Amino acid sequence: ADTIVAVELDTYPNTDIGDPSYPHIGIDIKSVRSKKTAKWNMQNGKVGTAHIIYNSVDKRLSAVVSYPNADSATVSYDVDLDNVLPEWVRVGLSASTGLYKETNTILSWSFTSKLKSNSTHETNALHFMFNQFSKDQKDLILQGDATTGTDGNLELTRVSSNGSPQGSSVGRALFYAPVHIWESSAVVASFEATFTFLIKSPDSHPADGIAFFISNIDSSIPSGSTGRLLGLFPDAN
Ligand SMILES: O=C[C@@H](O)[C@@H](O)[C@@H](O)CO
Ligand SMILES: [Ca+2]
Ligand SMILES: [Mn+2]
Repeated sequence: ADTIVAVELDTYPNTDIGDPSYPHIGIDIKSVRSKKTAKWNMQNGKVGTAHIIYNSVDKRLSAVVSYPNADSATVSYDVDLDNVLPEWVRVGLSASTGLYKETNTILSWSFTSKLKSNSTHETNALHFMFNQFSKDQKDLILQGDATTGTDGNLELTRVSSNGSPQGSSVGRALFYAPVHIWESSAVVASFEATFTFLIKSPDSHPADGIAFFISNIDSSIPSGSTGRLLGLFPDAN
C-alpha cells in the first residue's frame, strides 16, 4: 500500500477504531489509529489554522491548531521519519465525509522543507505558499472530489452550488513537485506546513476531518477511504 504520515484534524469520534470520544488532533504513522492525540475544540463555521513542524535532530513531529480568540490544541510524537518515509515524498492535504458531513475548505496552504549538508553554504530548500487557489492549478495534483478556484479556495470534498457539503466524499491535493526529506550528507533536515481551513456543517455532528500528509510520490486515494479513513488509509488497521 501507500506509506502515509499524517496530522489529522478528526471531527468525528470513531471510538471503535481508537478515536477519543471528542473531536481531536492526532499524529498518524502508517495507521488511522493515531499514535498520539489531543482534544480539539473544533468551531463549526470558523476559520482555523494548523501548524506542523519536524526536524531530523529532535525527530519529533508536532502540531498546533487554533482559532482566533481561543486556546490552541497541540500534539507531538517522537518518530524518526527517515525510518518511515522514503527519501523522496509528496506532501498534501486530504479530507473526507461519510454519512456525516462538513465542508473541508482550505483557504491557504504553505510548506517549507530544508536539507542542510556539511558542505559550507549548502542548503537545499523548497517553499510554496497558496493564499489563492485557481481553477487550473498546475502545481497541484487534485485527486477524487478535490477542486480549486471557487472563492479562491481549495474544496477538498464536494459542495453544492448553494454551498452545502455532500456526504460520502473524498478528495486530496498534492504539491506537484516531489520533496527531498533526506540526503546522505544532510546534518539537519526540517519541514514545516501551515494551512487555514473552514469546516462547516448544517449538522451537530460533523465528519470526518482534514489531514496534512506526507506520502510516497505515487500516492493515490485508497479504495473505500471515505468517512473515517480520511482519504489516507485502505483500512483501519
Ligand atoms: O535536494 C533537495 C531539493 O530538491 C529540494 O528543493 C526538494 O525538497 C523540494 O522539491
Ligand atoms: Ca474519526
Ligand atoms: Mn482520529
